Amino acid sequence: NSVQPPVKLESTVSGFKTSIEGNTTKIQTVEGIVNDQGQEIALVQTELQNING
Amino acid sequence: NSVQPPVKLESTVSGFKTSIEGNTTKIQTVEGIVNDQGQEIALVQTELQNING
Repeated sequence: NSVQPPVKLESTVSGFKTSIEGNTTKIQTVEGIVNDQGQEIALVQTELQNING
Repeated sequence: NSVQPPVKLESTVSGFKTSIEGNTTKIQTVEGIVNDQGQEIALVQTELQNING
């Protein structure tokens, strides 16, 4: 087919990409919050080992 | 015509969608558990500070 159309995939591919990049940004926000919560848990376990200690 | 979707893509699009909505539900369950674990860590830090203090 000419160019890159006979194409009905822009809304589905931009939707999947916005939801995959949205899920990757939510995963980076959650990996951020889970590395922060992992540092906060490690500070809360270091505090809880200082508190338990 | 060019209206209803391409050659074959319901299993791949429902597969990607069930895996993207599944990843978004796992991310909403993990954002749920990480907002709950962030509330638990904030409760646990606030408790560790009501405690440290």
